Amino acid sequence: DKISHKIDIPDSAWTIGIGEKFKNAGHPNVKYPMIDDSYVQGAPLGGFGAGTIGRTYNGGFSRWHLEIGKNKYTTVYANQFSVFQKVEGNKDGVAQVLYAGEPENGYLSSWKWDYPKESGMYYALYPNSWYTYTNKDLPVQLAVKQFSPIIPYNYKETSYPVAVFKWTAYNPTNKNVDVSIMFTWQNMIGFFGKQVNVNSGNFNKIIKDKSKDSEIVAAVMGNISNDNEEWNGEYSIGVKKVPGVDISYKAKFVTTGDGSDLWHEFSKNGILDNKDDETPTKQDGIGSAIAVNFKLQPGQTIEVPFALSWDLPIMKFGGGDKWYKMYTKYFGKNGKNSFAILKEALNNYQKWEKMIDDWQKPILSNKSKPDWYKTALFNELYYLADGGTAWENGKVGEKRTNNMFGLLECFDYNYYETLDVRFYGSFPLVMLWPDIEKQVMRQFADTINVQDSSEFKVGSNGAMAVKKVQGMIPHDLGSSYALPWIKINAYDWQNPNIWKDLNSKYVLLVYRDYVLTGKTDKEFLKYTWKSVKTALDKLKEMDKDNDGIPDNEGIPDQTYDTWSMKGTSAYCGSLWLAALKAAQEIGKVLKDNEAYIKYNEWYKIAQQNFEKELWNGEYYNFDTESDHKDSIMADQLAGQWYADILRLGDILPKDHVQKALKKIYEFNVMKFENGKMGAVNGMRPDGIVDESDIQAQEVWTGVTYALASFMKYRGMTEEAYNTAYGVYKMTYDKSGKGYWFRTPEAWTKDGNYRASMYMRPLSIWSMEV
Ligand SMILES: OC[C@H]1O[C@@H](O)[C@H](O)[C@@H](O)[C@@H]1O
Ligand SMILES: [Ca+2]
Repeated sequence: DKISHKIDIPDSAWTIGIGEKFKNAGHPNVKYPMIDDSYVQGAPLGGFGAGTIGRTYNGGFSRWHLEIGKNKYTTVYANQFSVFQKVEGNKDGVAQVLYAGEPENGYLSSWKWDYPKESGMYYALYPNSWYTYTNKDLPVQLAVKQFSPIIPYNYKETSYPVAVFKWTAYNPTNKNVDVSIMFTWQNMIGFFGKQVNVNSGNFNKIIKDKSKDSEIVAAVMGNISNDNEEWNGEYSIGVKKVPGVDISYKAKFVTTGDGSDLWHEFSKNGILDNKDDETPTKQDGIGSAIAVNFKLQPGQTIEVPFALSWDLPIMKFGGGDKWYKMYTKYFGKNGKNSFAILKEALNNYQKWEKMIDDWQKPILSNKSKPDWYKTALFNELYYLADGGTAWENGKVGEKRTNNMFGLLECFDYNYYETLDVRFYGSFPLVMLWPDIEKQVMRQFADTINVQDSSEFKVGSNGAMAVKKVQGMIPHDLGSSYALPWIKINAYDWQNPNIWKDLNSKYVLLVYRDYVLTGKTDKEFLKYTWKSVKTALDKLKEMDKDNDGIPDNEGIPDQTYDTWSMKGTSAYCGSLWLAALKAAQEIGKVLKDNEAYIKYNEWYKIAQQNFEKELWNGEYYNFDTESDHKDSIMADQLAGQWYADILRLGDILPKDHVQKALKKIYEFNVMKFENGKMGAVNGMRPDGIVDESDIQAQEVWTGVTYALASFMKYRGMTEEAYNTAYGVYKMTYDKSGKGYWFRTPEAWTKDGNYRASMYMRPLSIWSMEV
């Protein structure tokens, strides 16, 4: 490996061998079907609301999130980088697809597949990833840095459906070597969203943009139809000329054929035919190829940028609504703009790299933090782009100031912005894209007094319930299978209108969003104040025994949606205390004296009773009425965790909080698989895991990172990092279960998982407050 020295990969990048097999991988531990796309994954490409494309560590473009809200894992074999090298003095050169695998059928059989093992590495530190190619039959060493411009406090480039591939080539040998790098791409119009004739009308064109000191050559892969539909638009690939390289291209090769129409050209001398051909296809799949060729002398380095864009302007949801994606604000809505996007990237990528470096640098340069923590912190952010992210710039056919936003909880439970989960998972948005965060919270504010009297069947017990109750915060803002933003509470396993955490979490999120953006946004507190008051007032009505605290009803009426709570619970009870304290403070800020006084009164009574009912000398009991009410819950003081973040002070005595956290570390962490797998949710005082429900026996990744953040603010530095390290290890390490770029909600002691690609572990960003 002589190429690593010519590029700059941070030491905290996650690493794996190209073609590496992983032997320890986990699988779903539930009885119903659940997504398991394997451990062959990578950092995604694509902006927020753009649709994303997962290119895996083996080099394939395989995890397709271009249909917004859906996860489709299938390698499109035509989409690759390939290399040709010939040493001056040899009769023949060699050509190789940079893909550690081969197609399942006979398409593209002429291409040279099966990039060999032990011949290169993949590295990731989101939004950047890299591949290095160090192969005994390739005298010139190559590396590529690939990324999309995901930039905090930037709502523009961050939305773009674009990726850059910056190649570096170095000749460590003592002979001249001719090198070519080729990007191939299938015209994927019709890959989704087209019910019949899936390739029909697809055609490819070549754009040559020549102006002083710029030449870009690109393929634009579109369809002859000018219809405005979810399925129509354009893909583009292309390259910018640099001194010392020549560009060649092929406009049309057949992807549903043996590939030799292209490969016979490339494998001969690394130079394509430059054949334009706009003839549309009927049944056959088609693709384009863009290549560069250059000669490297001994000791010479060259850098060359390629790019990929996709202009698919319309997203459609299963309930019928069609919306424009956010990037259309910057490039237009007609779906004929892939070249403009590609050009913007090829002309600005150096600036983008520097903007990404500038935001990562404060963390990366802090030598008090271990590298493993940096690996997790940055790579967990993959989910902001990969989570079915929807960001609208108008409804199609619509005759507004704001752009609605939604991140899925996950793909198996296909719900937008699940509030009980975003309480943990939304930290990166508030910290790094706060205008999006405030938009999402205003969306929730607007739902508070919505009433929907239609009924649904509750999944857990079969009872009928009202869809949406006035004054109750919704569980979610809909499903991609239905009508995001329009039809709320798609979730139906339990009835969220009787949950005891949603209304409190809502309030806490509101105050969080004010505090963590500088305590300056009074307008945001003004917009949300009525809903905050309404939310707390409605929750107060659920106090059945006048102790001043809402009663859990002996069923799962909160985020642990199979784990029953009854009476006053540490979890919902502490959230309530904190939410009352937050509402007092908002009342002070907005000079609503009667609100301040009322919530202060409720707080003092509830606080006194919470401590009496639950403090047992060592920790706070799980609740007051359940069969295992004395279980040690990992999340027992969630309200105090948020109070620390919101700077609301002590809601419970410092000494008692410290004792509780120490007990959780001693038990839920250190007595669960020797503290190497996170914090298990429920443990009995005798040190055996609580078996009352599956959720008690799970580690929740986002709960564990949040608990780590809580320990950290409370000075328990070693315990905080040791607690988080188990989640990092399970996710990323060779000794783990292979969950990189698909961090799940939960695992059990055997390492197997529930709900890969989950929002909650974005809570790791709470460790940076
Ligand atoms: O793992 C528990 C989670 O399951 C999901 O199906 C629900 O939508 C969440 O509200 C819940 O917290
Ligand atoms: Ca009560």
